[PDB]
Amino acid sequence: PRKAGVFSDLSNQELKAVHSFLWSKKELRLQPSSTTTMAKNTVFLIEMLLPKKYHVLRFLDKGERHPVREARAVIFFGDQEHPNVTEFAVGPLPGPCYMRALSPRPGYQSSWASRPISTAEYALLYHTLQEATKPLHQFFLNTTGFSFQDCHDRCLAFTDVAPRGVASGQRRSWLIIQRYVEGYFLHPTGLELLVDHGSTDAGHWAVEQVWYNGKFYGSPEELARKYADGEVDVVVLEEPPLFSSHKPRGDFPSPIHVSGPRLVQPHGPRFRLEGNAVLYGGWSFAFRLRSSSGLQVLNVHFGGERIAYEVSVQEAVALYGGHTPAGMQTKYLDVGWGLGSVTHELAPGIDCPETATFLDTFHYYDADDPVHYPRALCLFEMPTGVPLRRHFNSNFKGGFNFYAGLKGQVLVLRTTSTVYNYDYIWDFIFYPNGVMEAKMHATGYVHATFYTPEGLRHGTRLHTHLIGNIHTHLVHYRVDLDVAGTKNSFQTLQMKLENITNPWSPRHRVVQPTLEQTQYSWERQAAFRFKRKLPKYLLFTSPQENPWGHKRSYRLQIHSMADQVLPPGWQEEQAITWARYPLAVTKYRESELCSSSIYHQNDPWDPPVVFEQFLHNNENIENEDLVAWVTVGFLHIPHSEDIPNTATPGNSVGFLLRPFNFFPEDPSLASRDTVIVWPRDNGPNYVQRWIPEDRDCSMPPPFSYNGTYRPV
Amino acid sequence: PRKAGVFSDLSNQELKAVHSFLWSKKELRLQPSSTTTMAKNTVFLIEMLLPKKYHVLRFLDKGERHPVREARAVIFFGDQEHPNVTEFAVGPLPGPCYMRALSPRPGYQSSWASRPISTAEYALLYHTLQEATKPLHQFFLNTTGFSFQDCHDRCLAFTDVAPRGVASGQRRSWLIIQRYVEGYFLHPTGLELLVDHGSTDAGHWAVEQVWYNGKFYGSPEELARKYADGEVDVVVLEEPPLFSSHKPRGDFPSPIHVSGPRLVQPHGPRFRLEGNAVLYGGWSFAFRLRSSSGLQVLNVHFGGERIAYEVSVQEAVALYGGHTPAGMQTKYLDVGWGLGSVTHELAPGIDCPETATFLDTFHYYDADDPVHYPRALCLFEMPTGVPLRRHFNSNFKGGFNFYAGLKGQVLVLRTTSTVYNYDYIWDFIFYPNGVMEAKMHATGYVHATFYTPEGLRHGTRLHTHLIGNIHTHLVHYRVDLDVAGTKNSFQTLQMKLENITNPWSPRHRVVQPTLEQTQYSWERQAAFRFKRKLPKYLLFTSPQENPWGHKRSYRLQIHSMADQVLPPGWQEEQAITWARYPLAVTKYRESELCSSSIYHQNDPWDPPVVFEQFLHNNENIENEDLVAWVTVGFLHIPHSEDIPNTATPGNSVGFLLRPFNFFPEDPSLASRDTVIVWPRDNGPNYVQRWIPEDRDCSMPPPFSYNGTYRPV
Ligand SMILES: *[C@@H]1O[C@H](CO)[C@@H](O[C@@H]2O[C@H](CO)[C@@H](O)[C@H](O)[C@H]2NC(C)=O)[C@H](O)[C@H]1NC(C)=O
Ligand SMILES: *[C@@H]1O[C@H](CO)[C@@H](O[C@@H]2O[C@H](CO)[C@@H](O)[C@H](O)[C@H]2NC(C)=O)[C@H](O)[C@H]1NC(C)=O
Ligand SMILES: *[C@@H]1O[C@H](CO)[C@@H](O[C@@H]2O[C@H](CO)[C@@H](O)[C@H](O)[C@H]2NC(C)=O)[C@H](O)[C@H]1NC(C)=O
Ligand SMILES: *[C@@H]1O[C@H](CO)[C@@H](O[C@@H]2O[C@H](CO)[C@@H](O)[C@H](O)[C@H]2NC(C)=O)[C@H](O)[C@H]1NC(C)=O
Ligand SMILES: *[C@@H]1O[C@H](CO)[C@@H](O)[C@H](O)[C@H]1NC(C)=O
Ligand SMILES: *[C@@H]1O[C@H](CO)[C@@H](O)[C@H](O)[C@H]1NC(C)=O
Ligand SMILES: [Ca+2]
Ligand SMILES: [Ca+2]
Ligand SMILES: [Ca+2]
Ligand SMILES: [Ca+2]
Ligand SMILES: [Cu+2]
Ligand SMILES: [Cu+2]
Repeated sequence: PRKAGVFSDLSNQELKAVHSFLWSKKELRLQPSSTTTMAKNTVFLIEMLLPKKYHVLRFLDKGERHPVREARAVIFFGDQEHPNVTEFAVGPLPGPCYMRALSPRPGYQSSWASRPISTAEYALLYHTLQEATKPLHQFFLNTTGFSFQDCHDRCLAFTDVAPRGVASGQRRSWLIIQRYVEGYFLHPTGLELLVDHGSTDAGHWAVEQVWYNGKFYGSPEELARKYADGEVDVVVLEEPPLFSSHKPRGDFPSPIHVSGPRLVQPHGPRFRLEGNAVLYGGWSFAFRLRSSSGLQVLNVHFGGERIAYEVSVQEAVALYGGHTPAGMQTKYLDVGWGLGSVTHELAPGIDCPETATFLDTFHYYDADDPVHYPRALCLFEMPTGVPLRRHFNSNFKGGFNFYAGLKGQVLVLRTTSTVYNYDYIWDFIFYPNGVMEAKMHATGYVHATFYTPEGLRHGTRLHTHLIGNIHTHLVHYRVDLDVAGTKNSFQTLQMKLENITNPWSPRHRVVQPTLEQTQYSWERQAAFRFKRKLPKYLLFTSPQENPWGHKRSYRLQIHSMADQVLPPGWQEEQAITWARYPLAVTKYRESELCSSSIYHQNDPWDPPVVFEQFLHNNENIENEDLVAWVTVGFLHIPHSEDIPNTATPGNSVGFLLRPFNFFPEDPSLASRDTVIVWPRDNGPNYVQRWIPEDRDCSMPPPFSYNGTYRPV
Repeated sequence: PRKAGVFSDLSNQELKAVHSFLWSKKELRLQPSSTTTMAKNTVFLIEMLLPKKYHVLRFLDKGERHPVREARAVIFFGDQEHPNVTEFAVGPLPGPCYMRALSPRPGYQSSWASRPISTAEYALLYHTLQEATKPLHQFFLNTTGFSFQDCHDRCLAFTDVAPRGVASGQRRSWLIIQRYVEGYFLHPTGLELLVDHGSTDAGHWAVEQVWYNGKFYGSPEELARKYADGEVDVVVLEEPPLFSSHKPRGDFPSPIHVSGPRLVQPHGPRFRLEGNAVLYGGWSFAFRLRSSSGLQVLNVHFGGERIAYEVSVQEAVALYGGHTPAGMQTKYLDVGWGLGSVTHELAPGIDCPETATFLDTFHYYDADDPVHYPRALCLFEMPTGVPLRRHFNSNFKGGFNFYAGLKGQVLVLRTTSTVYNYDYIWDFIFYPNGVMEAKMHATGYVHATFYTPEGLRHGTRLHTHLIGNIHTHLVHYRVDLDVAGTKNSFQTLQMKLENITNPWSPRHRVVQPTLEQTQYSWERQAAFRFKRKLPKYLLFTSPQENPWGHKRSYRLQIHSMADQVLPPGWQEEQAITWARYPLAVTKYRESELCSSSIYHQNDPWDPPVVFEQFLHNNENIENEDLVAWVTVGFLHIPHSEDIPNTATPGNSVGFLLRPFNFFPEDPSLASRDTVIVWPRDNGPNYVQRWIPEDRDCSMPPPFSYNGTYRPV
């Protein structure tokens, strides 16, 4: 509440303040993001710029002054001879006085082409594509029944892929032309266009290449002449619902006419929410939605003792192959698209339980004013349907000495990212026994292309005209564990057999397990590449010992199917060198807070952060502020079941943090939810309890869904 | 209901019938299992002996005669010159006429020593240990305050480990001496005794070796003389609750005085249960608790079409190291202990939801009569707290074209096994979109030994006098997939990069994913050892194609941390050669229905099934009845949090079966649970539905727990 305020995202008022401040500086010549020109200076992003960890810890632990509060302000400088992007620490909040230019990068010339694509830019792009396809109007109507001009009922739409070209400083986008219908992602026409939209005058932008149904055509006029002259082999496209729709069809042979079970919370939340500060049994932690990178949890304690200064989403990637130029061009990095800013409204009873506590926020990303995002996050406790622990202590003669068990519950902090086609559900999950989990579930629409037969060596035919392209999902977390404090060491444990004389039968031998430990002293020792077999136990230790002599530690357990995807060193792989390492441990530093950025998507050849560089000074990691970095992911080969959407079952990855000799015993023993039943020969067994059995009823508030996200 | 009866376990009546039948054969000279002698012929196990798959399929698919119903009857022949164990197909049911001797094994002499340990045998063992420790009475009272004689308030108890000796035909058990208190598993005295209980006359059994607090003593009298003469360095042992108890202690700094959310099912079960036959949306399947091996599902269909003839638990293993003779002796294989027969009563609201449908059964395992097991299984639908699918189709200008989502639900078929210290929760889980999952969660008490400092190279100090021994949990499943029918092939898919000229920029290159496939023609090709990297996509295919040209298939996705544990070929590893293979594919055969047995625990050197042998004829697996075999597991290094119990969070393994081009589109589209919200400028959005929004209340039946398991 009062403490966690340091970790809190910017209020509507705070965002408006920083905006007025920057607008008051007339020399910036700022214009709203909506202006219909690239030739413009604009404030593209504003978010809370976290203070130094040193000062934050002195405020939290040493009772010191509250650290100064600061905005990050990403300004696009389109309106000048040499356009660029610059970032700025605007502070203090409240009462802004300065804007301090952030992280200079000498040598680099391509900041302008590395920019994310804005709303305005898309608008202008829609203008280009309308002009340049003028010659193909007839072609469109004959092949698709749709068009870019007038169009009314049947409009052709497009999906830009990224990155945009073949080298740094390029902004040449492959656009996949589709029919704008329900779930338009699944309706490619077969046309693809390369548009150079590099210039700040949209008048110089041009369609530099055409691809149709397996063939390149140079220009639209050329495809038009060649079609008109019978030289283009074309494909003419087509109650019941669209295959691309979520509307039901088919019948289960055992049909279902009622709602399934739901959660009731008659006694209210058992966690205490206050601002961005949560308490839940042993747990205490803060959170934030960083507009740029996504969801975080900060200052995580269990039982008064710190475990993690920060756990946060760093980058989310989708790397594709293809038969078509667009399909082979696609390496999507979502932080270039505002992964934290596409946190669209959760639907009660669907996305989160009806009983969940829904939380709003504001994002200033490619916006004229701060934008209200309703139910951007939810927080809720749910039954797991599996008991946290249980034991049937039998007496092996017909009866029992006792049954004990603690019904399973968990607190879930959830948000989403829906950039375009895909919907990622982000989870941070807190068990009563000190285990924390991180999960990502993928759902929504797959990224897909027009079917030709050559495209089956890069994916799967999902429908008559639809190829689901092969791709890898990879996600990077930053896991700043501060186990029982700032200073830690990292160690790993393996089982190693020993071959020894049988001590009670000297003729024979005993080959058996033995607990082997490995210390790690330098960063590079703890950079585990995908070929390097990952040790079964990954422990981040405190020097303090538990009551039984063992180092107090937290274990990191990764759930993933990731492998190496791009060849190390090759081109666009420079943007995702974190993807070489399922685990990497660095020594903490203010210069290495993020493994990605908003610029990586459009200049992955020469990005402003290469995670590999973090390891270059190969620093000593004995008793230092350590940071774990985790890559989780999976190879997604589309299948017919992904139509209309990828389903979440089994489509999740993440990791667990588990206490390991951190607590003297099971820290969930504090829970009064436990139930022990004791045997009696005569009458009812003694159902021993510490909370009364409850069977109360309550009723959730009625369903509602706004679906809009505007300023306030 | 009428069909699934072929897969159904034996009724109380059926078990009684087979028993009377075998009792009527006077030449067997049978005695009840309770008789206080090993020198006895007894019926140790009776269970339903599944008919041949050929006949079962002709009954299910070809509309043929119902296959004859048969009991398996494991008889111990203790009362003869050469004791042995023999098994028998007793049938037909109803109206038994014969008992046909099962699976002869020429050459083998050690069937008697391979027997599971019975109640009676434990009784006799308690007699031996009381006699033989007579000299140590004083020692016990001085060190432990407890004893084996009179004892009343303070009785010493024991925990036998397995296997029992150093070669086949031995029955020499290391016993860990403990104080019989609440959670006695965690109270080792420091004494260990090797008892040869090989003879059928308990009068010949003898304590052949003693181990105390780091030293072997030959005999009890010798430890007694040496203690009495000041030569034995000993350790004297010790409101608040026992550390080994489930009773709460400690306080959360944010305390919790109310129950957390619970499931209500006001509209009843949405699945139809009839006998051992279940329907749930697309799903149809049967089940059984095989007393010997555990839970199975049989005849699994989705949408009328078969996917799996059988999915079943085959074996569950716990392989330990130790400082002490017992700790280094312990390789527990639970099927030797009646893994399916220790299915003790589920506690409503704890083990399964209050809203679950609880099912009883009967087991005849080491019993004088069939024994009623209340709530041995449960079946229930629960919300996952994650939507099966969802999408926010934005219009990227402040609003939305629609939100769609299907709230997440799942059907869980659950049982447990609690052999002794450990409690395994077995799950079979059915999602509405055709995904099925198999899960095992471990909880209950760890297997532990007396603390000496040498024991820290085989585990962890959990308490003053308690070492939690290092071990590996490994589980074997039999996964008889019959994907769209009996005949299948197995293939795997990988991503393989290609390096090609950039087709739209010939100066540059494109290094990108490409979908590679691998066919498998022989068994040995599909035996993946732990060093052999497992392909990301493991597909069992039908020849039939979907509407888009792709082979209809089900994908197997393993969730595990298993590695090779014992060296292939070395001794007791002969019992667990399935543990070499995270996946193995065999061609179906009536001689290879199980990868383990009830004999493996006590003769793992020369067991009656070696899974490796299944692969020896290396048969062709192109379009044949294939059987998948899966090993899942994890290295368990005990930690202080495992006290008093191992907690289930993150302590689970298993696998998913997912449709892969099996269905023309998402098979969950049949579900009327889906909700689509449509945008409107004026008033409320159109919340489009196919089941009415529901907010009904109901109340679960009040908590109860019997805790006994007797005949009826
Ligand atoms: C990025 O563009 C900004 C805006 O023009 C440049 O910053 C200005 O630089 C000139 C010096 O040539 C100063 O007179 C202004 O005071 C600066 N203003 C601000 C707000 O920064 C900046 O130099 C450009 N970056 C690069 C690398 O050239
Ligand atoms: C464990 O160690 C022993 C001793 O090195 C090995 O036993 C020897 O094995 C060879 C055959 O490989 C025999 O010729 C020797 O006679 C054996 N000696 C003894 C004393 O047993 C054994 O192979 C090793 N086992 C493992 C799994 O490493
Ligand atoms: C296991 O013990 C059984 C019981 O004695 C043996 O089965 C009997 O064998 C004799 C032949 O020596 C027959 O006369 C009996 O009719 C058999 N009875 C039954 C019920 O099987 C069996 O031979 C023993 N197994 C082995 C391998 O020796
Ligand atoms: C992809 O293939 C090309 C051609 O084999 C490789 O490019 C050559 O790389 C070497 C250096 O390793 C240069 O000397 C040649 O001039 C390059 N030729 C061309 C046409 O580019 C490239 O290294 C390969 N990349 C990968 C990741 O395998
Ligand atoms: C959504 O919220 C906006 C902003 O408060 C409000 O004006 C509008 O009426 C709401 N729309 C719906 C459909 O509830
Ligand atoms: C448990 O069930 C048995 C068998 O029906 C019954 O006799 C007994 O009264 C029940 N015990 C309890 C405590 O409910
Ligand atoms: Ca740290
Ligand atoms: Ca470094
Ligand atoms: Ca099969
Ligand atoms: Ca074979
Ligand atoms: Cu995907
Ligand atoms: Cu374990």
